[PDB]
Amino acid sequence: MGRGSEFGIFAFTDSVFEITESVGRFELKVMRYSGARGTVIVPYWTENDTATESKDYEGARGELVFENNESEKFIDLFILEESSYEKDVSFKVHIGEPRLAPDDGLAAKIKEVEKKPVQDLTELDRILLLSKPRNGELTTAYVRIRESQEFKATVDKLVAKA
Repeated sequence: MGRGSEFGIFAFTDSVFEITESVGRFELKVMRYSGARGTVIVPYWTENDTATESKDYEGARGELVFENNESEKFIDLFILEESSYEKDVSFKVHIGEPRLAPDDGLAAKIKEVEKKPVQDLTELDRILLLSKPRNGELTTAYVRIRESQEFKATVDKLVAKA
C-alpha cells in the first residue's frame, strides 16, 4: 500500500490487447496514476508466449523516463506482417519496479531504506516506503495478434469462387 502515491503509481491500461499483424507499430500505454511529481524511470521488457520474437513481433527492451508532469508514456512494438490466412498468437510485455531518478532529493534514502531488514524499518522510513513510486497491479499486458481482417474477406471470396 497505500491506495495513493505522489510519484506515483504505474500500470498498463489493462491486461488484455488485440491486433492485427498489419498494424505495423503498436503504441502500448503505460499509465502514471495518482500524482505525477518528480521524474521516474520504469523498466520494460518483452517475452514470448505463442507469438515468437524473430517472426511475429520485434523484441522491445528498455526504460521509460517520465518527467515532472508526464502522466503517460508509450512502448512502440513493432509487429511483423506475414500475410497469414489464419493466426491467433500472443506475447507478453512486462514492467519492472519503477525507480526515482538518481539525482533528486529522495532517490536516497529510498534505495537504502528499501533494502534494510523489515523489523528495522523506522516510523519515518516506512512513510518513505509508502510514498515511493509503485506499480499498479497491471504489470503484464498480453498482446494477441490476428490475421489482417480483410486480407481474409479477400481469400474467402476467392475460395468460394469456382
